[PDB]
Order: sequence, then structure tokens, then C-alpha cells
Amino acid sequence: SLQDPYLNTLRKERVPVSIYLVNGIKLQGQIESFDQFVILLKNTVSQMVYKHAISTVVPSRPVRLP
Amino acid sequence: GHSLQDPYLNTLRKERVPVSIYLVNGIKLQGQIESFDQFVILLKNTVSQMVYKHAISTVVPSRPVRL
Amino acid sequence: GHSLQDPYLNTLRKERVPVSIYLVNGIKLQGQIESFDQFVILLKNTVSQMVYKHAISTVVPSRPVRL
Amino acid sequence: HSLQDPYLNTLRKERVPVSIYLVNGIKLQGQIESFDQFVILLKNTVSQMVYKHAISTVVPSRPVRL
Amino acid sequence: GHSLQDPYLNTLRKERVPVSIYLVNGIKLQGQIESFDQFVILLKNTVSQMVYKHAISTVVPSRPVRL
Amino acid sequence: SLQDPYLNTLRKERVPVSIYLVNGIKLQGQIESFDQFVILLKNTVSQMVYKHAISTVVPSRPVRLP
Repeated sequence: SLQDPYLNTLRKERVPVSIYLVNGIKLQGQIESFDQFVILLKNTVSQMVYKHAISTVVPSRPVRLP
Repeated sequence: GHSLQDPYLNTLRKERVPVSIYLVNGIKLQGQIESFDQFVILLKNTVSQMVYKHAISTVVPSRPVRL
Repeated sequence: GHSLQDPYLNTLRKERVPVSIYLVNGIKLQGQIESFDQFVILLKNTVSQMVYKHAISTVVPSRPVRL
Repeated sequence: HSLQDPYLNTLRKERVPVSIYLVNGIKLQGQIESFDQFVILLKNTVSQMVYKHAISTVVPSRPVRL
Repeated sequence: GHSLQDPYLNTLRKERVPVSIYLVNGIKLQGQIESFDQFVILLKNTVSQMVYKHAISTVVPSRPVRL
Repeated sequence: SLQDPYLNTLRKERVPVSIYLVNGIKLQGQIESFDQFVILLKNTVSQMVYKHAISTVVPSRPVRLP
């Protein structure tokens, strides 16, 4: 449950986010779309990020919560 | 099943106990548990963050808890 | 729940778009996506290698693509 | 769980001191207070909830009779 | 589903093509595939070793193959 | 299906094995027992190794295969 409304709010409002991968790498951009397994992260070009490789999704400003 | 995980996280959420969450990569997160589901935890401070359970090694409350 | 993953990989495949695949350990693989299923991706170049999805962190096209 | 459960339960019942090695090399020490399918509650200086997916090996300080 | 993984590993096993298997920790194994199931691959050489799929990042054949 | 008879052979024949973990650590010993999720690796003190943390199991000698 929770993931969906939270990611959807980030998508809809085009909130800049930081995504930390399980290996410590930080990606930055905005959530273009997502499904059950992946997130499409936009910047220069989009990239498909697998959820299994993500540790934390951190928005740049406070957002409405589920 | 989740017979220990849920009441433990729920108690920490209800009582607003500050926690430390250690990730598998050694990074330490701090805050209060806002809510959780079977896959993620929403950790609160000025901005919340969504933490995937699969990346968590351990949850350490700042003070004692009891089921 | 592959409503995004499938069409996206399928588009990279059909258009033979050069991609970079980054593994969890930091290795960058380069090539084009020849095929894929629920668990693996067959990546072409000198030889075709089979990459397990569970090892992949990000897939990055060398040029923007349209869904 | 034909091996995992009675092994963890015996450690718990007999209060055996254990070392838990995490996949990232970190060693936790303590007493097994409780566990379910996914986590172990590790007691001492303060309790902590350890996710099994992060554990590589459980090493008791003395052998246990199953 | 397994509609790419199984035929690919089976082709490798049947043709006895030597492969390199890279693990997520960066170690490289080499051998021929003797058999496999949903979870493990039996990798042959001096002795046969059992490799869990979850620890594998890529399988690289020594020469290219027909699917 | 392949895992079980293979593990069973190593056990009942008491073949010494090296077990490599996903972090590169090597464990040595004999397989006392196992279930769907863990392997009990016997020696000095037994230790319960989680399957999710194992990369490869290597017998010290060739064994009959399934």
C-alpha cells in the first residue's frame, strides 16, 4: 500500500527527490513513473531503477503523507 | 508470521520513540516511525523518508520498549 | 505489476538502443538488450551474456526514448 | 523451518549468548529474546530488532543440543 | 517467465560450453554447467560446486551460442 | 530439487565443505543438517548459516550428483 500514494504524490507534484541505492550511491531527479518493481527517474535522460536496489527515497521538501 | 515485527514497530510508532535504523550498507538513519507496511517504513523528521525494509539491517530504539 | 518495466525494456529491445546496465557492485555493462524474461536480461555485444535482474541497479539508455 | 525454529527456540530458552554476523561484516552480540518469520529480537544493553535478510550466520557461544 | 533463462542455461549445459560466472561480490568462477534448478547451478571442474543463483550477477559463455 | 539431494549427500557422507558467503568470507566444516532456509555447519561450535547469504558450496572431494 503506502509506497503507491507516496510515490504518486512525488510524481504528480514533480518533487525533486534523492534516491539512495543499497550500495550507497545517490541518484537525483524526479519520479516520472513507477510500477511494482521499478522506478523511472528523470533528469538528463530517464533511467530505470529497480526497487530491489533502492534503500531510501528522500524528497527535497515536505510533502503530503499517506 | 509478522507476530513480532508488527507489534514492535507499532509500539515504536504509537509511543513516538526515536529510533536508529541501520541500513545494510552501514549508513545510519534517525527519526520517528510515522507508519509502515509490508515493504517500507516512513521515517519522520522535517522531511519524511521512505525506507525499504529489504535494505534495513537493524532497528535500535533510543529507549526501552515492551510488547 | 510490470506495466512500466516490460514496455520500457521492449522499446529498448525493438529500437536496438545502446544501453548501460549498472550492477549493484558498481560494474557498468554496455550493449543492447536482445531479450529478457521475468528474471534475466540477455545483453548483446562481443558475445551475448545473461544478466540476472536481482544484480542490476539501474538501466540507462544512451539516448532518450519514448514510451 | 524444521531446523531454523527449534534451533532459535533452544538458544532462546536456554539463554545462550550468541554472535550474529551481518552480511556487511558487522557482528552483533546478545541474547535471543524473541523471533518471528522475518526478524529476531536481540537483547542486551538495549534490545534491537534484526531483520533475518541481513544476517549471514548465527554463532552460539556454546553448542546446543537439538 | 523462465522462458529465456531455462533454454539459455540448457543450451550451455547440453553443448558443454565453458562459461564464466561473475558473482555479485566480484569473484569470477569458471567451468561447465552440469545441471541447474530454480535456485542453484551445478558448476563442474575439479570438483562440482553448487552456486546459488541469487549470488550471481552475469553468465558469460566462452564462445557464442544458438538460442 | 537439486539442492536437497546434493546437500544430503554431503551430509550423510560427512564430506568437508567450504562455504563462500556473498561478502567473500569463507567458512569450513561439515554439514550437520539443513532445511529450506538454513544450513547447520558443524565443527568447533556449530553455526547456522542462512542460504540467502551463501554464494557457493564447494566440496573437498568429488561426490555423486543428483
